[PDB]
Amino acid sequence: NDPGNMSFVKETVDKLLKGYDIRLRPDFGGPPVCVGMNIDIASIDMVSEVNMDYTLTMYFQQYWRDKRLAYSGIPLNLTLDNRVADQLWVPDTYFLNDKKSFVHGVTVKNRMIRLHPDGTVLYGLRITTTAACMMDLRRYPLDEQNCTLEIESYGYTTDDIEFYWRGGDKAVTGVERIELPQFSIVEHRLVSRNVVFATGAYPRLSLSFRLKRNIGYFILQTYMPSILITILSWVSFWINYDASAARVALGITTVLTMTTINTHLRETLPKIPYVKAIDMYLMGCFVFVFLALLEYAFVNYIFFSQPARAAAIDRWSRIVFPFTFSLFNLVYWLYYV
Amino acid sequence: NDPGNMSFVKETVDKLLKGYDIRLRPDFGGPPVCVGMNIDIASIDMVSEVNMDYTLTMYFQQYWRDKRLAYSGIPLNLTLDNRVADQLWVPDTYFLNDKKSFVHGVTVKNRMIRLHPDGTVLYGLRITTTAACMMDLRRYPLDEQNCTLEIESYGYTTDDIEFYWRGGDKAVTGVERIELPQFSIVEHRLVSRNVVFATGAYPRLSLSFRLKRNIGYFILQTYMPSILITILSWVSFWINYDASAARVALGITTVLTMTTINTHLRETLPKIPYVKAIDMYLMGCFVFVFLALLEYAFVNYIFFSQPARAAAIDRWSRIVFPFTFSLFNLVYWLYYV
Amino acid sequence: NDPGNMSFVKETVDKLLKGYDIRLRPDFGGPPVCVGMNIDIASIDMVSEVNMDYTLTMYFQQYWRDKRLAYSGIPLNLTLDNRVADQLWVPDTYFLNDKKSFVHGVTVKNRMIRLHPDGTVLYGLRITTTAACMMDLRRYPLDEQNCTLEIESYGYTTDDIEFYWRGGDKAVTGVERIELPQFSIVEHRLVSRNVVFATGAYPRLSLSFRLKRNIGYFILQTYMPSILITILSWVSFWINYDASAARVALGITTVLTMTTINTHLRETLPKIPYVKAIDMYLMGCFVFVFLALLEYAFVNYIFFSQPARAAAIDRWSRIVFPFTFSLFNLVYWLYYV
Amino acid sequence: NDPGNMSFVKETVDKLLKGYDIRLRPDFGGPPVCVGMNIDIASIDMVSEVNMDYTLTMYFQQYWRDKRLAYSGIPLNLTLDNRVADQLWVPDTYFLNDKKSFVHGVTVKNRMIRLHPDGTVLYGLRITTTAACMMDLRRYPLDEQNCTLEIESYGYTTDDIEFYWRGGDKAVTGVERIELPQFSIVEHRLVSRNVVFATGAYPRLSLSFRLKRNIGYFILQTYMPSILITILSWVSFWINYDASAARVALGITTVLTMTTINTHLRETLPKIPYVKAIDMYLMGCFVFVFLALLEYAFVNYIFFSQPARAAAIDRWSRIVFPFTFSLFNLVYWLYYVN
Amino acid sequence: NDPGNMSFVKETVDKLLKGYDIRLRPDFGGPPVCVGMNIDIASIDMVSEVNMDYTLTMYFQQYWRDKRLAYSGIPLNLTLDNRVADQLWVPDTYFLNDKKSFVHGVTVKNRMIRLHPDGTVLYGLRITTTAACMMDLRRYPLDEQNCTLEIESYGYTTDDIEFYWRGGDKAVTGVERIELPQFSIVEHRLVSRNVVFATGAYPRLSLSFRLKRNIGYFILQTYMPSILITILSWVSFWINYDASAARVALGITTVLTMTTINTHLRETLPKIPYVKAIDMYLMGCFVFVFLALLEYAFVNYIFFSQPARAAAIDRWSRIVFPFTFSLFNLVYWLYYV
Ligand SMILES: *[C@@H]1O[C@H](CO)[C@@H](O[C@@H]2O[C@H](CO)[C@@H](O[C@@H]3O[C@H](CO[C@H]4O[C@H](CO)[C@@H](O)[C@H](O)[C@@H]4O)[C@@H](O)[C@H](O[C@H]4O[C@H](CO)[C@@H](O)[C@H](O)[C@@H]4O)[C@@H]3O)[C@H](O)[C@H]2NC(C)=O)[C@H](O)[C@H]1NC(C)=O
Ligand SMILES: *[C@@H]1O[C@H](CO)[C@@H](O[C@@H]2O[C@H](CO)[C@@H](O[C@@H]3O[C@H](CO[C@H]4O[C@H](CO)[C@@H](O)[C@H](O)[C@@H]4O)[C@@H](O)[C@H](O[C@H]4O[C@H](CO)[C@@H](O)[C@H](O)[C@@H]4O)[C@@H]3O)[C@H](O)[C@H]2NC(C)=O)[C@H](O)[C@H]1NC(C)=O
Ligand SMILES: *[C@@H]1O[C@H](CO)[C@@H](O[C@@H]2O[C@H](CO)[C@@H](O[C@@H]3O[C@H](CO[C@H]4O[C@H](CO)[C@@H](O)[C@H](O)[C@@H]4O)[C@@H](O)[C@H](O[C@H]4O[C@H](CO)[C@@H](O)[C@H](O)[C@@H]4O)[C@@H]3O)[C@H](O)[C@H]2NC(C)=O)[C@H](O)[C@H]1NC(C)=O
Ligand SMILES: *[C@@H]1O[C@H](CO)[C@@H](O[C@@H]2O[C@H](CO)[C@@H](O[C@@H]3O[C@H](CO[C@H]4O[C@H](CO)[C@@H](O)[C@H](O)[C@@H]4O)[C@@H](O)[C@H](O[C@H]4O[C@H](CO)[C@@H](O)[C@H](O)[C@@H]4O)[C@@H]3O)[C@H](O)[C@H]2NC(C)=O)[C@H](O)[C@H]1NC(C)=O
Ligand SMILES: *[C@@H]1O[C@H](CO)[C@@H](O[C@@H]2O[C@H](CO)[C@@H](O[C@@H]3O[C@H](CO[C@H]4O[C@H](CO)[C@@H](O)[C@H](O)[C@@H]4O)[C@@H](O)[C@H](O[C@H]4O[C@H](CO)[C@@H](O)[C@H](O)[C@@H]4O)[C@@H]3O)[C@H](O)[C@H]2NC(C)=O)[C@H](O)[C@H]1NC(C)=O
Ligand SMILES: *[C@@H]1O[C@H](CO)[C@@H](O)[C@H](O)[C@H]1NC(C)=O
Ligand SMILES: *[C@@H]1O[C@H](CO)[C@@H](O)[C@H](O)[C@H]1NC(C)=O
Ligand SMILES: *[C@@H]1O[C@H](CO)[C@@H](O)[C@H](O)[C@H]1NC(C)=O
Ligand SMILES: NCCc1c[nH]cn1
Repeated sequence: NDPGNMSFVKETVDKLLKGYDIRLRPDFGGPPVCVGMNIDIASIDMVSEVNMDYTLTMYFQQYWRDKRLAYSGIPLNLTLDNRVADQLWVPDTYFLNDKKSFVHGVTVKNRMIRLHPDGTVLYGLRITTTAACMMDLRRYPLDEQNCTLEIESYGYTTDDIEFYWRGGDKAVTGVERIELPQFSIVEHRLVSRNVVFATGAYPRLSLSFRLKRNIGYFILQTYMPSILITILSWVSFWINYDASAARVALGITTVLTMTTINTHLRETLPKIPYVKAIDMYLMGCFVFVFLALLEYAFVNYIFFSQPARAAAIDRWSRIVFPFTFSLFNLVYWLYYV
Repeated sequence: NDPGNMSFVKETVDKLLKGYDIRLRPDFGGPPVCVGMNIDIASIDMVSEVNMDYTLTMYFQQYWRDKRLAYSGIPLNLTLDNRVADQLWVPDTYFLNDKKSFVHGVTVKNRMIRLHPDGTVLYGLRITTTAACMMDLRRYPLDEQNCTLEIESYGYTTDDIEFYWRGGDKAVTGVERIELPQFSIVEHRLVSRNVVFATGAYPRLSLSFRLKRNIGYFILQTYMPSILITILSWVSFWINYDASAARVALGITTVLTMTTINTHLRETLPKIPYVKAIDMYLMGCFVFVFLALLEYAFVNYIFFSQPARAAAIDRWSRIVFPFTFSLFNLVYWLYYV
Repeated sequence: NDPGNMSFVKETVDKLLKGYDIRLRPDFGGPPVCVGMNIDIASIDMVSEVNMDYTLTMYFQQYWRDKRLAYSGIPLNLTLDNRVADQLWVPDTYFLNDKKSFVHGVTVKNRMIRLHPDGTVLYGLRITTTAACMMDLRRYPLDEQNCTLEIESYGYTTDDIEFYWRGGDKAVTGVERIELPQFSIVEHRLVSRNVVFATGAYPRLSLSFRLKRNIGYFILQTYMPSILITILSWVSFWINYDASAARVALGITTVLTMTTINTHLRETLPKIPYVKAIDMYLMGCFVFVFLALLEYAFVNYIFFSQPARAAAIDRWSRIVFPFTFSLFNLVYWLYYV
Repeated sequence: NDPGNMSFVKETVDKLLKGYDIRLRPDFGGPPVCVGMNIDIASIDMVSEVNMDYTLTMYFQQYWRDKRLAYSGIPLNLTLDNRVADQLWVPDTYFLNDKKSFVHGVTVKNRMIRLHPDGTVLYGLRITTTAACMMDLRRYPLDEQNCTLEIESYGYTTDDIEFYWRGGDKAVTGVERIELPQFSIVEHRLVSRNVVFATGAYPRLSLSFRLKRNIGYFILQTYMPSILITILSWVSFWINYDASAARVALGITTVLTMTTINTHLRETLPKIPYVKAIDMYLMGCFVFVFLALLEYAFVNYIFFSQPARAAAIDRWSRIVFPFTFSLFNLVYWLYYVN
Repeated sequence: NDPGNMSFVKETVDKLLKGYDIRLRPDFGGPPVCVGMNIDIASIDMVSEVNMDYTLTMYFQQYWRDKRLAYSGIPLNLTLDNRVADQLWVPDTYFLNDKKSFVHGVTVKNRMIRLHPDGTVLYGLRITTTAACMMDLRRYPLDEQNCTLEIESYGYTTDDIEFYWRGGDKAVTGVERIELPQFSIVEHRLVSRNVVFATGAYPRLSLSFRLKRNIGYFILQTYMPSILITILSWVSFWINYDASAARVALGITTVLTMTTINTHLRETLPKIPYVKAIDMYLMGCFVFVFLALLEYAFVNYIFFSQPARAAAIDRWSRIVFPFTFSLFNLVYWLYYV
């Protein structure tokens, strides 16, 4: 009668667990059990471009109804100890694209079981998962990624279980509080659907983030040095061929600086082995400075033979190099932006 | 009845544990159980800006009152084996902002259970937690950080549990004994409050450390070599332009060495979106040495056509550049201090 | 009586598990039990030549028949909770060449047990296995690797268990969706056989992939700088010996640059006991630039004595060096392709 | 009565464990139980100054007495399976300053339980632990570190348990067999004491090692190249100002080599706020070579008008610079070595 | 009562485990129980000089006799489930020199229990271990290490347990199939003896391998570039002395390149007190490329005094330096053989 009688509550719980078979899902052999899901994103730790995965920490909550656990005489929600979850049936929900996930267990396992008078069960966990995400890095470092978290029942088909987001589009909270330095979250989407494998149908939930990479750091750290080196190489064009030490020194310095910058950036860039926009841009700048040095060498060679042709070639190079470089850069930016 | 009669003590313990339902909190269905907490910090192992987290080892102790475990006739504090914690109810206290924490287990699980005659239980653990601490590296390496550890009940709301520091501001000890190689703990604070989530009000305790970095390592590591390289670049001014090869070689060598040093230091430093103060200083030094190189090239360009103007430019620069660098350093050390 | 009667299903399951011995294989002492295996490869996480291993995430399903588990009266397939797998006999199937393999356990253990009216048992796991694939890196980065996953029975010989691929060549799915940055899957094969060891004959199932390495990344990042530096070294032949000092620098620069590139590529692959194709190409480029510098030094040695021979040597080199390098590139790209 | 009656031995053991309570220490409520501890060190895997900790593998053995486990009629010592250790009370011994530790469990858990007729229990555990050792590197690489392993009971106070080294100073063996490539173990000390916390008094056993670093590697790695380069830098003084190219080359090469040595030193190093001995030495060498180059530049600036001034400066420097550098080296070695 | 009757075999197995005490070794209080051992080495994953340890995967089989498990009427070798190993007595065999080892547990724990009519028990495991191996790196990389694996009884003395190699020198197989990229296994040895500790005599088995390293990788990696840089230093001798800029640039570049190579090589191995062969050779190469610069400076010092003597000593240097360097290489490669 009185809710304060802990012996009465113990009797009720023992009656609920009396003859309770954890091997059988609720409504076994009947209608599928509907499971609602909530995700409270604590934070996103890292977004690894090298491994193409991201670490996500979240409060994952599942909401279902098992009439076997329905009780009476206690007008309260029984917030039981987490250990009782080992004595109850819980959905075999897993993440399709995770690689290494775990449940935090300090001080105790971060697990919560709440029972309601109508038999409703709420089961909460705190989970850190490293979810894989295939990244299209052709547009790097101006790409926009779409990283997904897929949630699926491992063993129960759609005839036995039906996932759905609990709360419409509000099923996932805390996205706006995510503090990602390198990336910025633009839009998150919730999808509920079914899939069909050789063993039958399966429910599926999907949480998708669209990450827009910040561009200021890359512009201020990778493109401007190469542009400055190209302009410095062009500086040697406007020095007379009477003395060769100045122009040779300028060309050598430009080549060495460009090579060292390329190597240094490659040592602080993702090691994914395929072509990127930044690599093409740097290689184009390298080709431009190499062509400038070639033209200076040819002019120096022919100066002792044909001064008039040397002057004409120098003037035409002064005409061609800047406009050609600007055309190349503008078409590159239009192609990528 | 005597303590020497270990059979009597065993019978008392067995009677305490008989009919003890671990799935219900003390005073279940009634007022919340007040839980006091003590933290005895052993050491802060590391504070990493790459992962933006700090590793902390501590003794975490929880004091609470459980009338079910009250015993009479034995006026002694019963220090039981840690395994008895598997037969007792314990709070589901967890850390809000950790990433990978564990309880040490050599030679046994570092766990302590102490019962008291009035029915009060003390439960102690030794926990090494890697708590995530978002850092504002804007003023690096002259930054001041504030790293917090949050303690919260996972399942039970404020109606079922309440937290408080046991000892006021003296609850957390061992802070002054912490030996951080690269930081100094200016202050620590203790906060007790209640937060609100969709499932209700939850108790919350906060332990905050304000850290200040030590500048000596970076002063003797990055700043002084850069200043020395800048002075070496200046040295070329005091060489006559008749032997231009020596000055050109010195300028090229200084530029290449400064670039290599800056690239290596950048490789050592982590990756953040904005620009660190150390990066700004290195950029300024490289700008100064590059401008010195370009100024010498400009002078040597018209060295013979207008020798008087070249000599005047060199004599002006020999005073202008040190004054400009001193002004830049004054602005730098005034803005960040 | 009713198919949806949970009590009836519980009684049937209890009778199935009552008197069931988990220490004895089905039809113990009789004909061997046949196990049919399906593999659904979700993704290949990474392939590493440093450790010579590949990470594989898959759904591994085993099919067998245990007449002790046959039940009647329920015309449905029982999808039991994964925790029932501990109460049944499961094959001792392991992977012969795995290093660190584990079964995912979030939120629950990624395990599925399905019983059928005729005693048929389907047992599915989600396994992330780091399989050791010995690699031949002689042709690297133009290599074509053959990586296999071996499946064997540990304790039971061919007299107690037999393996076959359920579904023939369609047993292993998901290969078409595998996305590898550095590799492209060419073909996958399934092999079933028996292997003889000192303890008897054991079943063996081999799943082999042939992987082909993409070459665009290495062409853009490694070969192009080498070719450009070699051409820059050639440039010196078009400069008269009157700038003998400056020419030195140019030649020096190339070698210096080459050395830097070599360092950039030094920490890329482990210590193979032979010569990789990329290392051979870099050695060839270094030899070419070194020989160009030696030729210039020889020219400078006799420049004062026999200038006509010096000019003749320069003219000969202008044709020999590009021709020899083109011949070397032709033979290299014919040998490795 | 027959020892070979394995059924009789099983019955005796079951009777010993019948009604046995693992939640109560031996002689609960009476005198504190005395635990004698032995340690057999197998190897110190590594000592890292980056994390300031050392990895240690040992054979931590404990010795106590529990009259509840006293058996009669069998004049033998019962070496039981390790699993029976889960059925007996064991001290809550832990290491005060360990970060990661574990008990090896291949092929079985490396755990040993031996029972004696009087009720005495011997409990062996093969343990690998990474113990944190705070290091003062202000004298690196001449430093002599002191790394301690602490052992303490967790829950029981001194009123419930007491710790003592079994065998006196010979409790810990195998220290001489440790061969650290970098350090050398000068001495090991054993301390038994009691500490006080807000929860009462606790026993404490300290095993301390004094590690003396070997300077042989560093001298032939860092000090010698810097000394050689600084001595080489004096050659620029002997060569007259007329051959300016060679002097410029010597100055540039000395500066570049010193800078590269400094960068390599900073490559293999942890982060500390103070100044280490080798760091100060490299800073001094760099200052000396930089001053030599600056002096040469000044001479080249003024030699165009006063060749006698340049000659006098060179002659004075050829004595001042070596004398100053030797004085700096001598004072450095006096300040650090002794 | 045929062997195919699973009920009879279950009864026999239950009878064997009826009253079996896992806390007592076979023949307790009597003669020691012999335990033969077999090792089937699958692979040696790595041999790292950084940590002075090597990884090893092997099938470890222990073969002994337990008369309490003797059964009759079933003329078959009972291959039981792996979990039955938790209900038997197994030796406490451990590895003396291992650092961290484990038994693979996918899909089940790799563990085989086989019983024979005469009570003989065969117990097999698949173990991956990290065995410590102190390496004498004085002659790196021309060294020849001897790495051992020690097998011992943790608790039982020679009075209770006597180890031996089952099958003599054939007790270890799979040695000839070991694939080490950097090492070649010259020989392996098996030793059986007894070792006296404070608690008495313990049986001991030793499995030793002698590994010889391969030199081609280091010949192509470091020695060849060092020799090339030494010849590059030699280049400056075959040049007219008046070309100060060329020789200065050559000397500076050679010194910088040699120092860069040495620095990029120093990080391979930890701070071993002794000096490796590589270190001695690199120091010698640096000495030669430094004496080249010193000789050039010495010539430039007496350039004004006796230019004829300058040319003569330049020719003598041309004669000497290659000969002295050849002598150095000859003695170096003769000592390390
Ligand atoms: C990152 O990339 C993933 C794909 O890899 C994107 O995921 C897709 O998201 C879109 C929505 O943005 C999904 O489209 C929607 O799918 C719903 C489910 O479809 C299933 O169920 C229906 C029946 O209910 C079947 O007919 C169908 O075949 C599927 O089995 C639909 O209900 C939605 O319909 C809505 O739009 C259509 C028009 O497109 C209207 O006609 C409808 O009336 C309705 O308004 C819709 O089609 C898509 O399914 C997702 N695919 C996958 C594989 O997940 C992420 O969106 C992307 N990230 C971001 C931020 O966009
Ligand atoms: C690192 O950064 C964190 C924040 O990110 C700082 O933490 C904050 O610390 C301050 C105190 O320094 C906290 O402010 C205090 O909050 C208490 C709790 O407030 C709740 O409860 C009260 C009722 O008890 C409600 O009224 C209130 O709405 C909340 O629900 C207050 O009790 C404290 O009151 C004190 O100040 C007020 C005036 O402001 C006085 O009137 C009071 O008498 C009393 O003195 C106080 O307001 C703050 O909540 C913390 N924030 C977080 C997020 O934890 C760390 O301090 C910082 N590190 C360092 C070293 O400073
Ligand atoms: C990577 O490299 C591995 C080797 O290291 C390759 O694996 C081998 O692949 C070949 C096929 O290319 C396999 O050869 C096949 O073996 C089958 C099994 O033979 C066993 O059983 C039969 C009885 O059934 C015995 O007689 C025999 O001795 C063996 O004990 C055969 O059935 C195959 O023959 C079939 O096809 C041929 C035509 O190709 C027909 O003529 C036959 O009638 C029959 O239908 C065949 O001989 C070999 O066993 C594999 N070895 C291992 C260790 O796996 C991988 O293929 C390679 N990777 C890739 C992608 O190719
Ligand atoms: C690394 O650094 C640590 C310290 O940080 C060193 O450890 C110290 O070692 C010394 C011994 O070399 C210890 O000194 C001895 O302590 C004993 C225990 O003290 C307790 O008991 C006494 C009463 O007996 C109490 O008064 C005290 O408060 C403690 O409760 C003492 O019994 C010893 O006494 C001896 O010396 C005194 C004079 O000092 C004589 O009067 C006595 O008769 C007797 O001869 C002694 O004092 C010291 O306690 C240790 N400190 C710590 C913190 O453990 C390591 O030795 C060092 N590493 C190396 C390799 O040296
Ligand atoms: C890597 O390095 C290890 C050592 O660290 C080498 O291992 C040694 O191997 C040799 C054999 O090659 C071992 O020598 C043998 O020791 C056995 C055990 O000796 C104990 O028992 C005997 C009595 O039986 C006592 O007298 C002795 O004191 C020990 O208590 C002996 O039984 C062997 O005797 C055999 O050879 C002798 C001749 O040498 C004959 O007279 C005998 O009849 C018999 O045939 C033998 O002496 C040595 O013990 C091993 N070392 C250790 C520490 O145990 C590895 O060999 C090496 N790797 C390689 C590839 O060589
Ligand atoms: C509380 O429950 C106990 C056990 O069922 C019962 O004996 C007792 O009477 C109950 N209290 C009241 C007030 O009924
Ligand atoms: C062993 O002890 C049991 C129990 O006392 C007894 O029944 C049996 O006869 C004894 N056997 C021998 C051989 O001593
Ligand atoms: C098989 O074993 C059962 C159980 O012991 C027994 O009843 C039956 O008779 C046996 N079968 C035969 C053919 O003996
Ligand atoms: N931290 C209490 C559990 C929770 C928070 N948000 C949602 N559920």
